[PDB]
Amino acid sequence: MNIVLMGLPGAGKGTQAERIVAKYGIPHISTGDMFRAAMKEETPLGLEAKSYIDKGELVPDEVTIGIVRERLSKSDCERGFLLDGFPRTVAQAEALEEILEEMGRKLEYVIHIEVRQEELMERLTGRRICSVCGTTYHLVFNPPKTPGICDKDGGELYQRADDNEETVAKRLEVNMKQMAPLLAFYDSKEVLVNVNGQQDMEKVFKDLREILQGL
Ligand SMILES: Nc1ncnc2c1ncn2[C@@H]1O[C@H](COP(=O)(O)OP(=O)(O)OP(=O)(O)OP(=O)(O)OP(=O)(O)OC[C@H]2O[C@@H](n3cnc4c(N)ncnc43)[C@H](O)[C@@H]2O)[C@@H](O)[C@H]1O
Ligand SMILES: [Ca+2]
Ligand SMILES: [Mg+2]
Ligand SMILES: [Zn+2]
Repeated sequence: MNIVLMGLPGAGKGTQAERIVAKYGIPHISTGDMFRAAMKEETPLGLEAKSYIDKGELVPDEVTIGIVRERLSKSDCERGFLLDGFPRTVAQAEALEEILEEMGRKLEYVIHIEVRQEELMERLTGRRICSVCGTTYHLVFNPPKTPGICDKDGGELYQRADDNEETVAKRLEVNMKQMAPLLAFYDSKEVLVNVNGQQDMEKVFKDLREILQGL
């Protein structure tokens, strides 16, 4: 189960990754989550990534390819893996193809989760995360019982630094410009599958399960 989840910022990649990883027991490899964890602890990966992440720009290829190479080399990826938000450039895609061909693997599906830009803007600006447990909420789409507070543990919710409207707009632009060529690269291999991300979370997952259960 060698899978990539691709989509504009906000499309639900992390939401579906958690589902796939829970059901199929394959590692969750999210470059965004890896950068963010590094930035929080101020490691040298974090420091180098931070300026790009704050600006809504893509971290440079070599760095990104590096953390993915290191991650794939671990023994938990022998049965499959879920790459969430990588690749994001055609250079990353070609690098990955090379890494996997040496590992005697190929990508089985690249899943493009499609959502209109107005709802993406709303998803990102309204997302809130628990500072205690990391549970994600949304102001309108899945609100806590008490505003600003986690249902599970009473912890105070926070907003990511890049989820403000200005930086969301830049993120959408930056990622949309990369997208057509990346889609084409995978469509030419005929491994690209498009899923309508405007469905509820379980119905999106059900559409993914209809293909992934074959692996
Ligand atoms: N390969 C690469 N190369 C270069 N640089 C890289 C890189 N990868 C990362 N980076 C750098 O790292 C930065 C951070 O990347 P990253 O952290 O990966 O951010 P992103 O791709 O912009 O998207 P998000 O995590 O914000 O969105 P998501 O699609 O995971 O949606 P989520 O499920 O959270 O959902 C969003 C919200 O919507 C809600 N939602 C989800 N599904 C649904 C649904 N079905 N209906 C309604 N609401 C839903 C959720 O509850 C939540 O509130 C990048 O901007 C870049 O600088
Ligand atoms: Ca919807
Ligand atoms: Mg994410
Ligand atoms: Zn919590």
